[PDB]
Amino acid sequence: ITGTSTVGVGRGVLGDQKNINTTYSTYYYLQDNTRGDGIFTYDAKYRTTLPGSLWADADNQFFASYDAPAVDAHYYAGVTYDYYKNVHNRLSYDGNNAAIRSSVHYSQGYNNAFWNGSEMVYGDGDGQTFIPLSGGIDVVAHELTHAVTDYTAGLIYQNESGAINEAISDIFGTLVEFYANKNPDWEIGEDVYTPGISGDSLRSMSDPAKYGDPDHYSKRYTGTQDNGGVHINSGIINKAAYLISQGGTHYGVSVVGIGRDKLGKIFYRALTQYLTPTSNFSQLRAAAVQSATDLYGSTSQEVASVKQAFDAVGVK
Ligand SMILES: CCCCC[C@H](S)C(=O)N[C@@H](Cc1ccccc1)C(=O)N[C@@H](C)C(=O)O
Ligand SMILES: [Ca+2]
Ligand SMILES: [Ca+2]
Ligand SMILES: [Ca+2]
Ligand SMILES: [Ca+2]
Ligand SMILES: [Zn+2]
Repeated sequence: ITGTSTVGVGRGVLGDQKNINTTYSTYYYLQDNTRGDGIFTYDAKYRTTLPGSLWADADNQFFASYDAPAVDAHYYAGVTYDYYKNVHNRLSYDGNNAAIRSSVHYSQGYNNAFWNGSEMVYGDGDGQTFIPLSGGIDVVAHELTHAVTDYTAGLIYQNESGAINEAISDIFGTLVEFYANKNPDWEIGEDVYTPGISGDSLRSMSDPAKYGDPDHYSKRYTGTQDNGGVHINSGIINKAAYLISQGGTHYGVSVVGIGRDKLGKIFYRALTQYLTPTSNFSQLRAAAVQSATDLYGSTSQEVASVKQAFDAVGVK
């Protein structure tokens, strides 16, 4: 919409107050003109037609319960955009400031969120398993990272390339969470998962097994469920990333951590320069090793840690 850029105020899913960039033209719209070609948030109104209506509000104040998921989706998309721009020098998901669109209130009691190849979509959850999914910054960052992957590696969403695709989204979803410094951790979905249970999460990068996911290649899922286990086998790569960054001993193999910033640098380089649509775990290892070499030299500790971490999870 064409209008005047302004700043509204609202309350997110978790009840936190935050300012949001809006656009004024009769109504105040959830349209952020300060980042690239814009961030647009839509109301799917409990239906499945996308994107729905660009979010319109009469007074630029978003404190209604219906508003919460929109506020967070809009706000976190902005934070995610800043992360990629500031940390990786990437302008939006396509690298050329493509408009970022998100739709909230998708369907009824929908326990998921996803990138559909064109935009991000967020369900409200059923109130038991999940609350509105945009309330989690690792969720929002996970979805937008899928867009980055679409325009770079193009990892096919099935089997090993699919598990890599998922892991990259969890890895960057986590790095964005640390970046915003929003009670950061190496857990996935803790802010919106199971409102009745404290201390849990959907997945864990530090200890995937905690939630039944493999933490070693020998325990990989080989069936056809979940597109060949894309949300299951991602645990193997998530664990490796966690080890590269934080260090630790896993299955008797010791890894010296090199930190989050270097983890992000290595993986971003692998994703954008070396990964292809059909890359498997073994190729991811080679890509990560090559990236760390380009950035830190063949005899660097960084290259050594990447090797140890993949050895620890059994990926040669
Ligand atoms: C319906 C199609 C779903 C395809 C997969 C989407 S990208 C996805 O992975 N969504 C995330 C949402 C998420 C992200 C981070 C934290 C919590 C929840 C996801 O992991 N969904 C799980 C529930 C799944 O699809 O198995
Ligand atoms: Ca209002
Ligand atoms: Ca957290
Ligand atoms: Ca988290
Ligand atoms: Ca919970
Ligand atoms: Zn995903």
